[PDB]
Amino acid sequence: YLHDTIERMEIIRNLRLGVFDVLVGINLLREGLDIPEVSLVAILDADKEGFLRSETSLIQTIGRAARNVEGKVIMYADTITDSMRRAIDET
DNA sequence: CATCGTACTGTTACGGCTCCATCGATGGAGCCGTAACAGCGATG
Repeated sequence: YLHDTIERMEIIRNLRLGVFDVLVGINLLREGLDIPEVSLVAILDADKEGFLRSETSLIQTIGRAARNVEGKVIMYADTITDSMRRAIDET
């Protein structure tokens, strides 16, 4: 779980070393937070409107899972929006 | 939450400078007391 960059690099190193298997963050847009071993990312309450749920933010979060050869992105939402439709079409 | 702005203020260690408190003895000479040394006449 992530609550500055000083702790960010330590958390990234711990995740790479296998000390932690999963990571949870309130704002998943900090620079350098991507990892090459991540193969699955989930979006929770994506249907709720918010800045972090915009089309550009969704594309940015989806692009983090492209590092893995078999990386995939899953979504947990019962509703769709125009921004979601555009993001899925582009992907 | 990251980014930006024409050499910043106040309080402590450490080395160098300066002022202030606090702290009988030995040899020479004179004197006294004691020990030591020198220094008529009559007869056979």
